[PDB]
Amino acid sequence: IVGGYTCGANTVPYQVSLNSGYHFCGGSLINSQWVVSAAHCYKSGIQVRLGEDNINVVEGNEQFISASKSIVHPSYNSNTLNNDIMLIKLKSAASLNSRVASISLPTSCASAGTQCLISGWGNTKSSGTSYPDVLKCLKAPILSDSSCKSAYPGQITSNMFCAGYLEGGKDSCQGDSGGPVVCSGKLQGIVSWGSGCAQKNKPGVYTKVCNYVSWIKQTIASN
Ligand SMILES: O[C@@H]1[C@@H](O)[C@@H](O)OC[C@H]1O
Ligand SMILES: O[C@@H]1[C@@H](O)[C@H](O)OC[C@H]1O
Ligand SMILES: [Ca+2]
Repeated sequence: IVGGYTCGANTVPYQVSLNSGYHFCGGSLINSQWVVSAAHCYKSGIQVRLGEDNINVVEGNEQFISASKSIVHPSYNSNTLNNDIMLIKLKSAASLNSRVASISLPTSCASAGTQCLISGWGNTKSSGTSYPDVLKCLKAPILSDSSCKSAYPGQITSNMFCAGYLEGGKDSCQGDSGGPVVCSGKLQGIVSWGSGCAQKNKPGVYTKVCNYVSWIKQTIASN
């Protein structure tokens, strides 16, 4: 997260860190046994880390649970990042409490202009590299489809939306991928891609979760 703020420990209780020896992506807890992330975060050997703030210090609210199964969206295209979504099942159910909690799936898509909360442990610099240890937050609006498509000609599908600031300076970034975009208490986006980070006229591009609720629900019901 570039241009954001320190969330505060466990203030984003659905935020998960995906760990393969090191943090490499975010994700979102959607029930006690399932995490939503970006398909481009797929790898083998994922441990899901819940209840994290400082990802380099054991502070006392962590739950570390290995993944039992990963399901990349059937139509994920790694070249275009269309359908950049995957589901991760935990080997055991997380213990849900105030600091570790699921986030609701949307019942409708969010409109341009809605303000959302974006969070992650990604890079905090737009020209340079500094990875934070504690969770960073950014409040950002969803952008219009016309400004999104004009920022990224030929690249925005119906499964994507832009959020952020066309002036630059505030964005998600590398290491935030897979994490949440939450708007009015619903998971509306997944951190997916962008050109650099926090660049002028290059806002963040997010997986449009509302398009996937039927796939998410049926997948969970059968796995
Ligand atoms: O985002 C672009 C993607 O849509 C495709 O065109 O491959 C090149 C990328 O820059
Ligand atoms: O019990 C585990 C604890 O040892 C670790 O510190 O955080 C994750 C928990 O699952
Ligand atoms: Ca920790």
